[PDB]
Amino acid sequence: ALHWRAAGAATVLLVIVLLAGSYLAVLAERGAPGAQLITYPRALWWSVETATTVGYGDLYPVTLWGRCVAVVVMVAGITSFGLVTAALATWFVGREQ
Amino acid sequence: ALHWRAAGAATVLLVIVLLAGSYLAVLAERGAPGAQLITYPRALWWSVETATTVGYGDLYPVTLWGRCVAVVVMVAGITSFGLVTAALATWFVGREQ
Amino acid sequence: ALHWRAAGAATVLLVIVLLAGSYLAVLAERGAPGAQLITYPRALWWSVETATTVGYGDLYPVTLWGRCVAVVVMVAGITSFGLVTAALATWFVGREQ
Amino acid sequence: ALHWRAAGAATVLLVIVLLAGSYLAVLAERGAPGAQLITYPRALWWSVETATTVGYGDLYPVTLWGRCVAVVVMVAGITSFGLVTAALATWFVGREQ
Ligand SMILES: [K+]
Ligand SMILES: [K+]
Ligand SMILES: [K+]
Repeated sequence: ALHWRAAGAATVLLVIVLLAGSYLAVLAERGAPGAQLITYPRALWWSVETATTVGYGDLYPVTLWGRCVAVVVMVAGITSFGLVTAALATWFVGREQ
Repeated sequence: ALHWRAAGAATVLLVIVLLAGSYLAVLAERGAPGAQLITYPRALWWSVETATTVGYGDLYPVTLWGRCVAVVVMVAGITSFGLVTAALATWFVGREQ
Repeated sequence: ALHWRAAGAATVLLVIVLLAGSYLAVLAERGAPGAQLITYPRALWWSVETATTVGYGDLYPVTLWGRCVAVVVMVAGITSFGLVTAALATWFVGREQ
Repeated sequence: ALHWRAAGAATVLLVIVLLAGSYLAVLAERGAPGAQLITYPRALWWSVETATTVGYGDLYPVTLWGRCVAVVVMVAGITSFGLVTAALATWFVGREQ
């Protein structure tokens, strides 16, 4: 189909974004007055919180670039998740018959 | 129906996730350099904030596992709530006649 | 209509929740080891952040009850806003002709 | 069309809100007991976090007005993003034929 397949697949996109932003924000903060976004195994848990947009505050970028990577990893979530909602929004309309 | 019943019921699923993650993240952090996620009556209020994805920051996991439980209790919310939006999105289309 | 009127009106409901939770969480925290949720003009800005679910962390309840009021003022937002999305989701389908 | 064009365009609205709230919250906090919302290049990253509603906590307004600008820059996001979800919700229904 699409509405049901454009989603199940997109997520496989967000996950890339995560791992992508993770091992990129680090190399953007690793050397500077910034928080623990100086470790790959740390950026991960950050990508996730950011992507889910929960913002624990426990971690965040301070590097101009690191902040960019944040924005990206953000929409990725607001978006990657939106589709899943879209998918469901129609699969509830697919019961109009 | 479905669109209107697949929701009212799913929530009864998220609530399980809460209580589920609550009394699981604790036993994952209870003994370690981590925050108050060392008390069941505390993990709760955390499951909720996390699930609603508000991330007060007042509490969060530091245990690799405790972080997993977080992720889970997270989607549960982004999702459990999405349906409710889906439900409503169609119940507004159910006025096309 | 509905999809377009059930929303514009619901918000007038959330706003009540705000002012409602505001001047209720205070009288729940006002006298205790809790944060500034001890002032009505402060609970407001909290209801808002909470309702929008942004969780600055700058403020939060510590009173068991105050935490309840939080939950409420939370869904109110996840929900009150969901409808508005629902409304829009259909007003985009109302262009199928 | 609309559902697909009312979105791609709205965002160009939120971005204005950002830059708009950015260089406005500052001049509202710049001179007071408030956080770094005293620098334009700082308010930005705040508008974004706020707009995405992630609330890192790293920054927030304390000025009554600065708090207003927050609210605004908030809905702008909850809303500007909602449409995009709406758009997608229908573009999944546009496969009912
Ligand atoms: K959020
Ligand atoms: K948040
Ligand atoms: K926070």
